[PDB]
Amino acid sequence: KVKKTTQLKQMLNSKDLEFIMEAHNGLSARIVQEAGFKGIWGSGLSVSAQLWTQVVEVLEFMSDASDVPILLDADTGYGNFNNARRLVRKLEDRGVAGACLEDKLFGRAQPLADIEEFALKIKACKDSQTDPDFCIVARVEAFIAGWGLDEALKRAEAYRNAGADAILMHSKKADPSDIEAFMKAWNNQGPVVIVPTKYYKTPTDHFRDMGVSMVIWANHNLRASVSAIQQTTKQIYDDQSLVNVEDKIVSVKEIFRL
Repeated sequence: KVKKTTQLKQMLNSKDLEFIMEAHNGLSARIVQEAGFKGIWGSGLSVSAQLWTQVVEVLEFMSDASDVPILLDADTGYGNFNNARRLVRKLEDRGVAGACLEDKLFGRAQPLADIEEFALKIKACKDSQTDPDFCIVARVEAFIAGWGLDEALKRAEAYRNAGADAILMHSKKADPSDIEAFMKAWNNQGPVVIVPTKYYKTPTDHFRDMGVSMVIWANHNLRASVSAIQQTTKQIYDDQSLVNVEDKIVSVKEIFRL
């Protein structure tokens, strides 16, 4: 069997556009695996549970419930260098395949982490790893914060030079213009991961043409689940009956299977 860390690293470096899907708990992680996805984006754990110590607990469950690699959407646990190094060790021990760290410190002109400090933090994470294939993805918020292409490129290069296995270049525009500008200036210095949530009408083949390495479908299972629960609860509250929901939900047998 191939270690999950190795599985993720192979995906980040492959010649094809890869895809990972959001999962926010044990059950959704299982569903994402059963669907055929080669990896999971671990995110929305806190909202699901309504909440670092507690977050790591859920991952162990998600990890134990799946065979495919989980890349963690980390936004806590790396406040200083000692914590960042400890975070890598904890995730490694729980079967998590990688962690995505962000330089965001929050929309124009909003602050970002000191470039040297964040690059140094990426390096510390890489030095902390015991599994050579554990992945550290560095997310750049330069475009979102209104700093232009120059700043985005400067940060992507600094983080890749520090050892990041991939750069997650983000943008909140409705079109992929920031990503296109970056890919052109980047000259393929390393794998690039994107989150097309806001520019979702972009044809996916366009990402292939740009040479993007991986696409993350970031929060749709959580959003779908909330919609379904809200609609189902309202329907039953109003009808005081199950007749209008019984045919739109899975059988109890499917639950028994799960």
